[PDB]
Amino acid sequence: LGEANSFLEVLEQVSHLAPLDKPVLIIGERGTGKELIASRLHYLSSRWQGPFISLNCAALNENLLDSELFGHEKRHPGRFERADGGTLFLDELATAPMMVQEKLLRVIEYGELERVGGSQPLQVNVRLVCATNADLPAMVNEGTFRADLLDRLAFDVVQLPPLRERESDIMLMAEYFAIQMCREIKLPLFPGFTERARETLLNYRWPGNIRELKNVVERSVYRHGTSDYPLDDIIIDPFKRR
Repeated sequence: LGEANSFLEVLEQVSHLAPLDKPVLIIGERGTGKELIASRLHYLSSRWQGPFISLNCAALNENLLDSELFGHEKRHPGRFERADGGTLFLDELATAPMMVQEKLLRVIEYGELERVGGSQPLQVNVRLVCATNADLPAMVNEGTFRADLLDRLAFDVVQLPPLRERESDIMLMAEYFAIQMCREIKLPLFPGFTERARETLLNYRWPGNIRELKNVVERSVYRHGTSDYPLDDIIIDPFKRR
């Protein structure tokens, strides 16, 4: 979400990339909306009526990631199969082991999964979107990411700006989230943010970006719990005994 110029530029970029069949790499921090951008690419493409499938590479160990992406065998179809005719979004790409990476490059270059057991190779037709916040070029240098894979995945790159670089959007989205929380708890009006609250909001780095902002603001509104005076206490850390 948001209206900072750097974010509008991302939306404009997405509008031009979506119609292509080429892979897209999204670089962004947690809570910047990577999967929502991936979804947007899908729905603005010619594949929009096909499936949108997502997988977080970081969540699974090596053998389970391999099975989940490429399938195993009557059969457990993998995510490439499930995304046939549509788009597959792979999050936390940097965590894919080197074996998975080489297999993925093959799927990209040849357009088919390999198969054992008398079964013919499975043909797939999938538009790929990946995301990470790693420095992939730095990983190539270290030997932890495949140069050949990154020589192909990154047809183009969509860089999502962290919230701390979109200070205009911080107060805009904070207001939006505060209003929704007021509705949820049945306060008549959002009474505003004090200048001390605004300083707290604008000074904080938001490592968790929009997701974190929404959480902080919702909690803060709930703890404040009144429309009679402006919200002064922004509860960044729920573990503090405030």
